[PDB]
Amino acid sequence: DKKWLGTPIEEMRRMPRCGIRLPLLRPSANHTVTIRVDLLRAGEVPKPFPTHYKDLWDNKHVKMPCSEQNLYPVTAGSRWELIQTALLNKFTRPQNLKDAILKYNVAYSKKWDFTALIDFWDKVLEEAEAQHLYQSILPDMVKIALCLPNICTQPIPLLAAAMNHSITMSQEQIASLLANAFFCTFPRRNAKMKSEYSSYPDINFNRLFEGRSSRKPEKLKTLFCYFRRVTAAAPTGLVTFTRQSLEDFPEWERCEKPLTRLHVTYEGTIEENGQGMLQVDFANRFVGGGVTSAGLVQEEIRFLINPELIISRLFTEVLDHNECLIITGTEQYSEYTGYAETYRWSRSHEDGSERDDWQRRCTEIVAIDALHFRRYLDQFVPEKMRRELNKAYCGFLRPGVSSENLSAVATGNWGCGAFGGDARLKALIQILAAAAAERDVVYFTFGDSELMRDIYSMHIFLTERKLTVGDVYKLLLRYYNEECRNCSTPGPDIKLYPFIYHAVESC
Ligand SMILES: CCCCCCCCNc1nc2c(N)ncnc2n1[C@@H]1O[C@H](COP(=O)(O)OP(=O)(O)OC[C@H]2[NH2+]C[C@H](O)[C@@H]2O)[C@@H](O)[C@H]1O
Repeated sequence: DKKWLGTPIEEMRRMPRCGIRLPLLRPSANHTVTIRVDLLRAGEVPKPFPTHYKDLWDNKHVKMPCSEQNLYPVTAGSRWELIQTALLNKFTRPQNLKDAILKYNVAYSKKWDFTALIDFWDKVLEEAEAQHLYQSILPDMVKIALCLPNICTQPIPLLAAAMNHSITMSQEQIASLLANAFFCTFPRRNAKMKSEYSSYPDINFNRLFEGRSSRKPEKLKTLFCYFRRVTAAAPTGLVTFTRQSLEDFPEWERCEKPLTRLHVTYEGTIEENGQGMLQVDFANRFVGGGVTSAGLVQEEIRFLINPELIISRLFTEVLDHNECLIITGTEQYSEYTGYAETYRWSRSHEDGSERDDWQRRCTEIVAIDALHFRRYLDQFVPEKMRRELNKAYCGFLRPGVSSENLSAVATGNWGCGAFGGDARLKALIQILAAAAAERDVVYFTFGDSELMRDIYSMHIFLTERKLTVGDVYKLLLRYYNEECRNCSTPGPDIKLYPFIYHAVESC
């Protein structure tokens, strides 16, 4: 049994070498840029634009902690002044940090549990580690947090439902915002019964501090690795966050495009072995999943090792069936082993990725959320197959870019862990989406050698027989009709790939 099958990975397209020449970075109606584009220079910390803080406190922008409209009933007082007073105290014990955060979150005094924070500090860290945390890391995090109005001078628009919009901000700007999120300073993002931001993911880090899960220390180690690095030396690059909503979806049954190339392998991971490729994040509709709470699978691990991803939660509304989020430029700061209960922070990572002409690391991640299936047969219903095709296709498609300038898609068992999908069906769905979007596929089966062989055999069978995307989708519709629709038992009598082979061969 070979470690990989299909097209050699060397034959696949990769960034930035496959990339078209970037246009000049400029703000426009569909592109927010929070730095001085005229002053952007390699190895220099970007200058925020505008020079001085400008506030927008409304339903289309982020509500900044430093806003003069961020008030707290005392008579109205200034929450930002309160944050400053609370955080500029010295911490020598974890209760100090609890008490600090709670001074400007009084309504949550009884609801927010800090057991994981207290245990990390007192019961996991060695004396010298804790001392480095409270004497150096935390005070530095406080200072970049409180620099917010000097760093994030431009209002940040919400990437709201149905918007086709990008935000390009500096890694420094992201570091300052994430320090705020750590100290739980973002207003209107806390109430269980909130309305305005009920359609947005959590941003404040309070649920990282609750409970006694053995994985919280590992999450905190991964994040403090990030925070120690970005507060000790300011990062110099940019990161772009793009919401993409597609209106026109293919008529899959009539699609005449042929399948594209496949490399499939049971070794390697998306994040290590997909350099220069469109990397898939197996997302929740609320991007980043439980990264700021208990979650610790594929999405949350990526969000932790590349923490600049987390800030997407500040401004990215829940994804609808036709939408995705594309993040370009995030930097890897940590290495890890395992997942969930076996997840461990391994060590600090020195990202060696090149930067593009906008000083973004050459790393493009798309968050596409699969459906969470409670019953196995649910996923074969045509509207659910069509839904998955269209989600993957929106994630893969780059309107107005030629195929020769599209990197391969680096993906894997999307939706087939926590979300209960079938890997063989999802693989074919992704192969069809990629084909329609004119991209090759690099599939990581994550240890499953038999799945690698099965995907390869099917793809080569379909390719050799010259079946189009439409031809293959029609075969999915036949499997649903003959084996799933009138099936009363929990599983179908015949499996999908055997069915396809028999259906094609016998005609
Ligand atoms: C193989 C079965 C057990 C492994 C589970 C470990 C979690 C990580 N999975 C993972 N990391 C990968 C990587 N580095 N490169 C390539 N493939 C990777 N995988 C594979 O992906 C499958 C699905 O992972 P999962 O995270 O459960 O994805 P979804 O089923 O889409 O779950 C979505 C929800 N999870 C959190 C997110 O926010 C959503 O709420 C896994 O089985 C595993 O083969």
